[PDB]
Parts: sequence; structure tokens; C-alpha cells
Amino acid sequence: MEHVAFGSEDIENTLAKMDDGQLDGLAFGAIQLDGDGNILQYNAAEGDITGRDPKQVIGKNFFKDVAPCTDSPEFYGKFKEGVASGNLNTMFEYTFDYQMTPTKVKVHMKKALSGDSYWVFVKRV
Amino acid sequence: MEHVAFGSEDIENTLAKMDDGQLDGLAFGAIQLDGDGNILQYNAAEGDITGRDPKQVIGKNFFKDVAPCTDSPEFYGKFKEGVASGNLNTMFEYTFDYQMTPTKVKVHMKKALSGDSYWVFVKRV
Ligand SMILES: *C(=O)/C=C/c1ccc(O)cc1
Ligand SMILES: *C(=O)/C=C/c1ccc(O)cc1
Repeated sequence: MEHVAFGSEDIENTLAKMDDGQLDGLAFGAIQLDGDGNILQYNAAEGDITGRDPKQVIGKNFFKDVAPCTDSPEFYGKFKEGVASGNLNTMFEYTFDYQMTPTKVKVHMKKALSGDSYWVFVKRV
Repeated sequence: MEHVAFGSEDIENTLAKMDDGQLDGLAFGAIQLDGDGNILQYNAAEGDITGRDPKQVIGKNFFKDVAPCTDSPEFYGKFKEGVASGNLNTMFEYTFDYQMTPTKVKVHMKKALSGDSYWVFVKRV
């Protein structure tokens, strides 16, 4: 495992150094999106929570294709505000329920250090 | 019962001699984790507090699987700091609320004497 806690204040600095395998070592789900919501990275812990295969979702659009239940003011709306403002750091609970048993999670979206990159972190609640 | 008090200054020396049955005799919950948070030992008193079955949780990851509510800077963050520094001795109250009635506890994490081992002690408050 990689010793990083969900919600940590410097998470964007710690995860900037991680390859695919290190991201797969986290205690929580980690998704990286571009500013349009296309999936750039997606770790194994996320697949443990939602059942998706981390290899197959890369390149798909999170809001349009993978996670339409997040296409709402309360999730996508917050994401796109943060993208437009160039700052994003918001945490909230949510339920993931598309083609799956409804699963309540805590979500933390935070702008990455890489250009045009935004993290979506997920854990069970 | 085993005559050891929660928070005692030499608890790591006293619990080094205990088998499963002696650990099960303590007045408080006692979990032993490796440095990644995988569960090595887990006593009966802990199961009385949180409802989990001590045999089934051995080998699971505390922060990723069993106790996601502890995957936070205030619990896991402190744990991993103590692991990285090779010293850990911290006590704090916390609420355990994953798939259970929220239960307020006092937590004491302390490095064990065994290599790559860390105690998490729990009592109700
Ligand atoms: C709602 O449609 C949520 C879908 C979802 C969220 C997170 C994932 O890893 C996969 C699908
Ligand atoms: C939060 O998710 C806490 C969970 C928990 C703590 C302690 C246990 O013995 C079992 C589950």
C-alpha cells in the first residue's frame, strides 16, 4: 500500500509522483479527469468500489458515458465550476447507482498539479 | 480477564506475551496492524464494541476494507506518520460509523515491540 490518507491536505503533491502501480496501492479510489471529464487515470481501488475495470474506462467520458448519475449540478456542476475557475477542492457524499447496487461514497475532487488534470477521490461511507 | 489498563505506559511490553486467548481477556479492544494497515491480531473485546467477527477480519486492510471511516488525516494520517517515523504513541477520540450505529470511542495507537507491528486500542467513551 501507499501511505496516503483520503482528504489529506497535500494529496495533489503526493500523488503527482505515482505511476499506475502506485496509484493502485492507495486505500481509496483515485480517478484523474481532464477538464472535459475524460478519464486519464483510474486505480484498482476504484474498481473495487464500483466494479468497473480500470483499463477499460480510460479514455471514456466520466459524465457522459461511465457515470451518468454524476451528471448533475451536485457533482458535474461542481467539477466544471472548479475547472473554469482553475481551482477545485470540494468534498461531499454521493450515491453511485448506475447499473450497480446503489453505493454511498465520500467524494473529494481536487485540482491536480499536472496541467488540465483534476482528481476525483472516492471512499465508502 | 488480564489485568492491563487502557493507556498504561508499558502496554506494549505487557501485551507482547499474550496469545489470542489472553488478548481476548482484555477490558478494551486491541487490534494489531502491520505498517500497511493489514490486520494481524484482533481481540474479542473489539468485536464487542464494533460487532465484527475477530476471525474474519484478520488479513484484511483496516483502512481500505474494514474501517473506511478511519481513512482520514485524523486517524490513518496519524498512523502512517507514526509508521514512517518508527515511533507511534497517540491517543484521541473518534466515531466509528461504517455500517453500524455511530459509536464514539477513545483510540490509542502505539508501536508494538514486534517488528512491523502497531497496536490500535479502543474503548467506549
Ligand atoms: C453514477 O452513474 C456513478 C457511476 C460510477 C461512479 C464511479 C465509478 O468508478 C464508476 C461508475
Ligand atoms: C469506520 O469505518 C470504523 C470502522 C471499524 C472500526 C473498528 C472496528 O473494530 C471495525 C470497524
